[PDB]
Amino acid sequence: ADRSKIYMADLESALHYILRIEVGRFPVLEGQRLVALKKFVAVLAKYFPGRPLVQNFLHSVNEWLKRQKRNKIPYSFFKTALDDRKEGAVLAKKVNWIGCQGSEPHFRGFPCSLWVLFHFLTVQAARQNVDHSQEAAKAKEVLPAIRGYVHYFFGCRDCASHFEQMAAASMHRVGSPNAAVLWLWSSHNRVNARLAGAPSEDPQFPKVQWPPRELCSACHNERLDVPVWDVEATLNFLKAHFSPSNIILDF
Ligand SMILES: Cc1cc2nc3c(=O)[nH]c(=O)nc-3n(C[C@H](O)[C@H](O)[C@H](O)COP(=O)(O)OP(=O)(O)OC[C@H]3O[C@@H](n4cnc5c(N)ncnc54)[C@H](O)[C@@H]3O)c2cc1C
Repeated sequence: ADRSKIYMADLESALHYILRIEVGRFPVLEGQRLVALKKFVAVLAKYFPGRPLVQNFLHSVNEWLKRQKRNKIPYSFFKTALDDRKEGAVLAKKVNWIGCQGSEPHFRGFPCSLWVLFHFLTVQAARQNVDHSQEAAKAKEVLPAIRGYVHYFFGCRDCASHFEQMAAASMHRVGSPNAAVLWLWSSHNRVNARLAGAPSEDPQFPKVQWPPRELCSACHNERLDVPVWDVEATLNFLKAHFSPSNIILDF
């Protein structure tokens, strides 16, 4: 795969994995886990960079949730809605990792696709006009939606505990779409720092403070008495990297 390229197969297997495996770990979707589910889905429908069918599917599922008056939705009930709207023909029946494929089955995979997805949502919401309060409010729900999803659905708790630590510590300081793009970007790099050279690291895919120079030379400053990262150059790299034009459609 290409490190500068994003594969639609990764983003789609992410949606398929989230809907079938992650939400399905809970027999009854209720309370706050349900609220977070609804918020995240609404974010997907609006910002996921999906093709025609995908976006139609997301909107339909999103409309189904909104209509559910029950304050408790058994997964059984939710599974039907996915089936009725045929998430199968829309996404796929099996996960398909490309840029997120690990040197071994237990490496990378979903977690990798979920970060990519989270970053894309942030960028998408920062690459859409938000000068209108109505949508400037929808853009504001991205990071919290992402926080809610991680807490209530993300598989490895080991993983959710470390994100939430960063979240509680400084997410309350993000005051704009680009600010959110950067927060998620640097929070992921903090995680990269913690996991670097760890025994669980994918040998073939060592952690680095991303993006590396080989990927974006203009992103790093040169002087040592100034920030390590040229935030402006980096932000521009992000919007370009996490954009529809950089997505390699799975034809
Ligand atoms: C919220 C969350 C918390 C996690 N916490 C832990 C944990 O505590 N312990 C543990 O073992 N695992 C944790 N994981 C898993 C871990 O972060 C990796 O996903 C995994 O180890 C696979 O790493 P990877 O090298 O394939 O790339 P990943 O880190 O999964 O990166 C996906 C890809 O996104 C890009 N990328 C890299 N850094 C950035 C960045 N800063 N900003 C934007 N894009 C970037 C690259 O193109 C890269 O190939 C967590 C995942 C999430 C989503």
